[PDB]
Amino acid sequence: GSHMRNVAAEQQLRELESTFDGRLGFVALDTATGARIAHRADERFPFYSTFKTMLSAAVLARSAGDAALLQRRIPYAKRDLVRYSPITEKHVGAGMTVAELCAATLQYSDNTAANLLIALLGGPQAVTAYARSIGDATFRLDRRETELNTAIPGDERDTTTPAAMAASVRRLLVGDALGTAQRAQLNAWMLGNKTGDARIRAGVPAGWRVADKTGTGDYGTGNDIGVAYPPDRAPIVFVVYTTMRSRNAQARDDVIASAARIAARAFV
Repeated sequence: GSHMRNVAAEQQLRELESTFDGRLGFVALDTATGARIAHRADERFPFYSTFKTMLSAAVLARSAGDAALLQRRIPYAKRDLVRYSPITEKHVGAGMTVAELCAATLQYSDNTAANLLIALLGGPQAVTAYARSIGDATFRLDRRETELNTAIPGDERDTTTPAAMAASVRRLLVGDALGTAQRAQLNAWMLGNKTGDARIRAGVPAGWRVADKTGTGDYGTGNDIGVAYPPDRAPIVFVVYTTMRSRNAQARDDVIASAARIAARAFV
């Protein structure tokens, strides 16, 4: 890569942002060099379900000191279910194990699973505290699902910046934030995500493996974060936040995929 190619990529991101009503917040980091491609990197965006990566990391960190935590079963009832709970709705009554809840919240974006894990940790502020412990001074989790999706202009609740989330994703999936085994489990869960096939994954070359977590608020909104593992080069961190409200899902997904494609072009 080169600085000149990264500058061209940033111009291409400004051009991409001009094709929709709204803002694009983008960081890609080439871990081979630390080179960064950035656009609105220090502006806050609603994170939506992308916080579930930080939540699951906090659970995994606790599990390193409690060998049974991931196998603990959490009961819950129909009245606990919030909207968008495709896995937890199947197991009302005796409930699911902590590991199963992490897998469901990461791979299917299950909202009740996230709420149960937030409660396990002691409330949303425990996720913020975990973010601080890994060096993220920006992330803040203030509410539960689904109230954290309100995305009110100027409201900093339940937001982060592209730069802070990219740094945290790097530390969690590629770096030293977690212990070996927990870093690996977080990668394994996010590699198996089922909700992101049209987002970052759609913008990277065939043969790259992607560990991602999507976020979607109201209809037509969304984002995606993760790490791509090229087959023979170093991992690349991708963070794509937006404030768009698109006409349909594919229009929004095309923007996210295009943003990833711009950075992949610069780093190959």
